[PDB]
Amino acid sequence: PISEEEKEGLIEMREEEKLARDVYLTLYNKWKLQIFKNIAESEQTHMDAVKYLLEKYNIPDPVKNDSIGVFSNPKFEELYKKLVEKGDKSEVDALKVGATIEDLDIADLEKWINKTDNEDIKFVYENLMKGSRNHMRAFVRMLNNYGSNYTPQYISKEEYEEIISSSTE
Amino acid sequence: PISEEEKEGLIEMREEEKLARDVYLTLYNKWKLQIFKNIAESEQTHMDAVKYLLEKYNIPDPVKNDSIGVFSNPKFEELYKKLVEKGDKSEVDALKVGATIEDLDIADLEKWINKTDNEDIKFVYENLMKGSRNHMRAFVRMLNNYGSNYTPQYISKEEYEEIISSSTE
Ligand SMILES: [Mg+2]
Ligand SMILES: [Mg+2]
Repeated sequence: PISEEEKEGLIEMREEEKLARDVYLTLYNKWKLQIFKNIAESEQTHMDAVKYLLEKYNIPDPVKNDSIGVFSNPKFEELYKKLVEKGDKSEVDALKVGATIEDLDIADLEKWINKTDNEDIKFVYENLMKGSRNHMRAFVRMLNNYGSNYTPQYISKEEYEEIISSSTE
Repeated sequence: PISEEEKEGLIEMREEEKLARDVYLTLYNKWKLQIFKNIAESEQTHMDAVKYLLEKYNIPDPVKNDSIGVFSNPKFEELYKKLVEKGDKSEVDALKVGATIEDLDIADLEKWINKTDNEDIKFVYENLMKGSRNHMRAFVRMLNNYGSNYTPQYISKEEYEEIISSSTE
């Protein structure tokens, strides 16, 4: 059976995946780079994966309003506002914001994975983590096309270099 | 030819119609009352009408990002945040917010109509105004179904009572 603390992590990840979908839809609509629309769709899949686990355990869904930008945990509301404002400044800053959210996602997924032995909760967290590694590689390669790069913020420098120096999984 | 001041009014109305669409899509997604989805669609039509005039005169569109909640004029950003928070409290408060935005829209359309002799700009402002009267009647009748009513904020009491005491146009 699921612990109260394990429930808290699914409730955070539910909205954390929604932060990524909503910022990437918002930055698609500003810059019309296909990467944001494609990765947004992947984040909608990740949101649906967390929702399936919330419904499995009948945990109340923190997403009471699917609209872009709406969050129950104000951590994610603050991140949405900060990151859409930064991403609005240029294509390069929007792509950096892409990488930033995946970086956060990987760091937070490692924290929650280390708090659980439930193999079903772990399959999903590991899958989401692999997705965020792939997405990070895609945002960083597109940053390189614009003559830029990315400095990790939440994961370690060692882990970031392991991700970017390896191929899409 | 269009004046600088007439251009300013189309630029404000472009986003004012977007405020109504975006708040009503946000409140649809919270409460799932069909009125919000139906009227949102009408507001998308009103946004497109203003856009046609902006493109006729090659005026830069203040909507650089169609995403819900994004605005160039921070008047509309502040109104969006205030009104989605109020509308989140109950169905009655969401329906009051419906009426509030139409009320504002009618008051602002009267201000801009009185600033112009361009008959093309006026056909559109009058049509939009008629739409907002109709929408107001619909939100107030739905408020009545919930045992509530609406107090006008921007238009006069006399004008509000003329609108609600008459039939859909
Ligand atoms: Mg994700
Ligand atoms: Mg309208």
